Amino acid sequence: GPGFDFAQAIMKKNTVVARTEKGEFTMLGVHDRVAVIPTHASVGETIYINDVETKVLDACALRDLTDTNLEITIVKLDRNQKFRDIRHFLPRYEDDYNDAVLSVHTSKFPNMYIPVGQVTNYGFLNLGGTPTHRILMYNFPTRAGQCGGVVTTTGKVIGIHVGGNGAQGFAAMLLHSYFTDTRHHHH
Ligand SMILES: *[C@@H](CC(=O)OCC)[C@H](C[C@@H]1CCNC1=O)NC(=O)[C@H](CC#C)n1cccc(NC(=O)c2cc(C)on2)c1=O
Ligand code: NA
Ligand code: NA
Ligand code: NA
Ligand code: NA
Ligand code: NA
Ligand code: NA
Ligand code: NA
Ligand code: NA
Ligand code: NA
Ligand code: NA
Repeated sequence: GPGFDFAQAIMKKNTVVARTEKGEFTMLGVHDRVAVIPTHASVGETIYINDVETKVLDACALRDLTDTNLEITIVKLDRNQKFRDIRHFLPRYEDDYNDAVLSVHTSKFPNMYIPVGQVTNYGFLNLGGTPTHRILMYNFPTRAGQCGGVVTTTGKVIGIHVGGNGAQGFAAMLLHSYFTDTRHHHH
């Protein structure tokens, strides 16, 4: 069976509704006041979290050493609540996965779970014309409004949903080394 119980506990405590100029996205909180959102959401200086306008204190659009989009943007928010630290649920390496759950938390869909089946390390994807790397694939007709959706197996948060074409769906990997504590001018 899919890990429905695990997906639920991640959604209860570590998701919020994020709204940018592009619209609403499920947003996974990872630790403290640090969360993720698809890069194509176009995060700016402020963002709405659960319909509350919130200062975006930092935003890092991840790219790899080939200078290629990874479709993950990490944000640091000015909010009073800390997110439960779930970094230990993150995969250390790239991997293929069995029988995963995709979970959405938006205004339209406050609590919804989609078993997407097997998830394979896809690698390169031309995402809406942007070369992208480190992509996970599932053969499932995901749909508009599900970007940012959290992809889990039991015990692991493996990525967030970033696109699809009516036949397959795609998530950007989440790796533990993206959120370890570490001087670097990054803007
Ligand atoms: C999520 C965006 C969203 O939720 O926005 C909230 C405001 C959707 C999810 C897609 C739509 C249909 N099925 C899905 O899983 N993302 C998109 O529509 C993305 C966003 C980006 C970038 N998008 C835009 C343009 C093209 C595509 N798809 C492809 O390029 C593609 C290539 C292959 C193979 O499969 N898809 C896309 O996902
Ligand atoms: Na909107
Ligand atoms: Na950051
Ligand atoms: Na680790
Ligand atoms: Na509504
Ligand atoms: Na192919
Ligand atoms: Na396109
Ligand atoms: Na929609
Ligand atoms: Na296909
Ligand atoms: Na750490
Ligand atoms: Na850590």
